[PDB]
Amino acid sequence: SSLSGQVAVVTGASRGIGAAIARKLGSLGARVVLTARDVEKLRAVEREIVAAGGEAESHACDLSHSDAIAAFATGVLAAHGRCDVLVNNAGVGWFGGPLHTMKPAEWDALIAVNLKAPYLLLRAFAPAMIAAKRGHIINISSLAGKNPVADGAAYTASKWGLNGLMTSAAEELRQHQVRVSLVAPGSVAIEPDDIADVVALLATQADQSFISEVLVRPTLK
Amino acid sequence: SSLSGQVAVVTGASRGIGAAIARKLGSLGARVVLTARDVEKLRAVEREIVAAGGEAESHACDLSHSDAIAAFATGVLAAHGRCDVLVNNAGVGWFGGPLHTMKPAEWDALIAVNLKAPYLLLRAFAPAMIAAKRGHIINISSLAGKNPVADGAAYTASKWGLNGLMTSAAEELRQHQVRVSLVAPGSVAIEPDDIADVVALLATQADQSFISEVLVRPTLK
Amino acid sequence: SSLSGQVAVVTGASRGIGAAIARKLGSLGARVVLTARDVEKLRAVEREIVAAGGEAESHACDLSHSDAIAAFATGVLAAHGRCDVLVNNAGVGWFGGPLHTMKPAEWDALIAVNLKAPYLLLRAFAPAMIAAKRGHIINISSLAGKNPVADGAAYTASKWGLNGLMTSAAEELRQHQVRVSLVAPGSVRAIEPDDIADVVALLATQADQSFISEVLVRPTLK
Amino acid sequence: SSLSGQVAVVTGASRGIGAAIARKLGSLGARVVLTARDVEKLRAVEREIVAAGGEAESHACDLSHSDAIAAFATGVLAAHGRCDVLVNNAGVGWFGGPLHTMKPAEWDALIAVNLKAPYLLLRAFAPAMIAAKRGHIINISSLAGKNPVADGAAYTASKWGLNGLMTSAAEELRQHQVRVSLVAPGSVRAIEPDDIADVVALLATQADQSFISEVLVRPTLK
Repeated sequence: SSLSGQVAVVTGASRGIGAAIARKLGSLGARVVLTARDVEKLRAVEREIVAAGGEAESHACDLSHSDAIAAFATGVLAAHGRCDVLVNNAGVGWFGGPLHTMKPAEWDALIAVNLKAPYLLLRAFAPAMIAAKRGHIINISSLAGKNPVADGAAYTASKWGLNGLMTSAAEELRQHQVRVSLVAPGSVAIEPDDIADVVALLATQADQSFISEVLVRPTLK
Repeated sequence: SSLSGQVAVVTGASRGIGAAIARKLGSLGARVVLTARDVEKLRAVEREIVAAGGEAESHACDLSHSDAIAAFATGVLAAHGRCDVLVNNAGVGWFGGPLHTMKPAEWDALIAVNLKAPYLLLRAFAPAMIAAKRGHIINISSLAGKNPVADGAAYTASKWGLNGLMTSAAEELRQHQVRVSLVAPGSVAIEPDDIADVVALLATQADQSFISEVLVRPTLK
Repeated sequence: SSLSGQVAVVTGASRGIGAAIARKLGSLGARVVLTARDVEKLRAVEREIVAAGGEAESHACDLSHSDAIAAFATGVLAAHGRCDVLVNNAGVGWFGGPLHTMKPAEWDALIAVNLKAPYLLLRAFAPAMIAAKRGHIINISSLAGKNPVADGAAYTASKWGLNGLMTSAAEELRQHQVRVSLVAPGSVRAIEPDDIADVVALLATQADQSFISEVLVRPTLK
Repeated sequence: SSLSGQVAVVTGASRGIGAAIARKLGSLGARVVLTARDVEKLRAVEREIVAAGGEAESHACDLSHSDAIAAFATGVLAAHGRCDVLVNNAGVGWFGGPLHTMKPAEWDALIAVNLKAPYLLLRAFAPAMIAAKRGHIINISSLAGKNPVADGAAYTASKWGLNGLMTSAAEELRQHQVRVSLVAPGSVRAIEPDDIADVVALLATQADQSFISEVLVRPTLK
């Protein structure tokens, strides 16, 4: 198998894109560490991966708590000694209305998960990737830094912010042979498996190859 | 005078771009409400504005505290009944090293000022601008959403995030005749007065005119 | 006023944005050299400039030919010896269908005007601006380089192309005190000709030290 | 392997990226139609493809002429009846000086190859792809649309132009199951030809449902 002997951490793995990425990496032989808030929705996906012949485990982790993320990483690295693929996929939305109508607590909840947690996760897993001189950090971004979403202002800030965050970290980590990439829409409707296929393509590149960004347009009809 | 009878709030007004924007708007007749952390550096600038014949006042405000920002806005609107120009200029930097080396508390301090405070300020002053169907919110962004800064990853995230935030809020507010604009570098070295001149140009547009973004390249030699 | 004794070239100056930019520049005291395919469409705008007490001449310039652009600039320089303000405003459209149905002759007509003419104009006037150590070249772009127009593929290319062409020339000419700028829309989704004319006014009359390189404009407030 | 019984056109296929893309596509079982100004520079690459047991033909195509591109595509279609993979890879450079010193003939040579040829090629092969309800058009772009090259102004225009041209054509052709894509650099600041060839391989062999529209590549890990 392409990813046999590897460990893959997928956030927001309970449904949709996250679930599909989990199954895909599991089918290639990676041991998939699934995380989300709801353990029960995770277990369905854990069972499917195992049923089809792969390895998977489930961990509740509240991504808005820094200590919780450090506890989660410490457990994963203590149990398996490595993380080959970190997929930043967990995301929240807020589309209630204009930015002045957004409460600070709603701002905090959205930025904590969409922007701060991918930084915390990279901070928790990158030092191990550096020491091993290998690994992928792959970020699912639902906006390409181009068009604002009226009534989704904080949301937009978090995605363009993620893009700038991870584009910068890519220049920092490449000297240690660690690869940070971005997956984003190339239009403006995408089947989860297509994004899963892109992540699989990223995680199985030749050693020297460094694809930094893939833009995907809606599945054909 | 072009801005006579108007109130202009300028954040980070104690030195450089902020100071220069303060003096410029003061010279056009605006009453300038200066804010920063250090009251003493503010007073020098307050004295210059008054010395040259304008009106100005100084207020310490810690932009990383939401309540402090609401207290500050409440005072300004209670004292003058209006805010015609809000300039988001206060900014912090962090260029210590790669993103995994950045401490969460340093992340928090940078994002609180560069990204959350401009949202809090818009939230505190926009409702008054909406009710009056007029006003400018002008954001000084030191990056145009284009090039990452290695070793300034959080910093980059905060500027691209600001851009997406304010581009979205511009679509929301325009229906109430309130105008959100962005000033940013167009290259890659800029004299503070040139940025001050751009802000003055934004604050004095024809009613109907909506310049949303100005890119500025280094002062000529 | 501000631009007294300057000459401003303005292409596609017979209506809309070009017309307004013409009127706005003349009203600030610049002599407005106007351009269009046909000299008769220009008379109306030339009249409004004079009537308000500014100077204005009219030339037929076919922007699809180099020779034509060369002869046109030669004349302007022989007559006045300077060009202070070159406004690349003329453009064509093509939205007939998908790219593969577009014929080479249509491609050529669109690219010649939208992408090649602004270069030729810059080439013909930049020497005088460089020698004089001052000048503005201002470009009106209907696309900001972000979103594609389906069934306007060549049109899209010509605009993103223009943005790249003039962003680069701007770096080349800074050293000579010549300022190249762009004006483009600020949203994907409606803009009053005067809003643009005002922005152009603003660029044409900046402080010498300052260099505004791009201005994005959103639809006029209603 | 993956591409058995397909035909892949590859322009500028005599060395570097084009050479590698050629080898990589042949090794997956596609018949590789190679292009260059001169048919002799192609023999080496054609030999490597056959030697490894793939098929490959060589044509001299002068991309600066429409007729030439038309005659070239006509031949390929008469000979095989399909083009599965069109790789727009050939390009020229010009970095002689600032835009105003660039002569119209040099402008024309650069634009004809960099911007007009990819359109002409797409126009000549898209009809067959549309009829067949499958096909890839893959474009190699050396600029991502963000940063200007001072003293490479026309070059810059041709690349940002290409990005806009092909982003638009991609929207036009989705409905017919034809997939247009871009490959470009991921940093302002050095990339192994095989990295590109691999990405092209990846695009050429996607699932039918999927549509990757752009791939950015950073310099090869050292």
